[PDB]
Amino acid sequence: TMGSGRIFQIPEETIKCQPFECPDHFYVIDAQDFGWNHPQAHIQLWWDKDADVFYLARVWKKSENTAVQAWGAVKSWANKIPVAWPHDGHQHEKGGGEQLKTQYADAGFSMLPDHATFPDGGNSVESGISELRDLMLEGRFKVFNTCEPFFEEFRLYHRDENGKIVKTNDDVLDATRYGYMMRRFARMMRDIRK
Ligand SMILES: [Mg+2]
Ligand SMILES: [Mg+2]
Repeated sequence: TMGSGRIFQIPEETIKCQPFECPDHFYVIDAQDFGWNHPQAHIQLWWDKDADVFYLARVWKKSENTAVQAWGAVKSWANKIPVAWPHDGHQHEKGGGEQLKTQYADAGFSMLPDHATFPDGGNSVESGISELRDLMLEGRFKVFNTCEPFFEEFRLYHRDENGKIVKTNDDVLDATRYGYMMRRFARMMRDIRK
């Protein structure tokens, strides 16, 4: 049921924090996981580069919404923030990552030019999960207590009987991971418009 075990064996309360207003010197980045039948997710991550601490500050998750509807639901916080997004092509062909990113850009999101990668061009999920777990354990990854869809997924994220990530209920998790991977594109809060 939880396979060979949960991926993040960390008490939720250790990574949960009270919401606060973003300081001018924090960096801000958004991320998107695409989805129609599956939920899509749009998240916002704050990065204190001085303390090197990450805050998952905003989360929106919803099935069967268009890009126009997503923008209407999150534009209050998503406006002008660069957006990381997945998909180097293949999902039984047709318009995957790049065509969907266009629909989202047209809807008003500041979509980043390229799909989410680490600095070296890689996109390993395993690598992202390891780095995120380290941050959690070191007290350097926090989630606002108002971002409940993160915790819902966090609780269920597990590996199958052979040790592979079971890729379900992981839209907010994926988005969070994309924002983290692309953190070099995060913009300083005071330079946004402030
Ligand atoms: Mg789909
Ligand atoms: Mg998904």
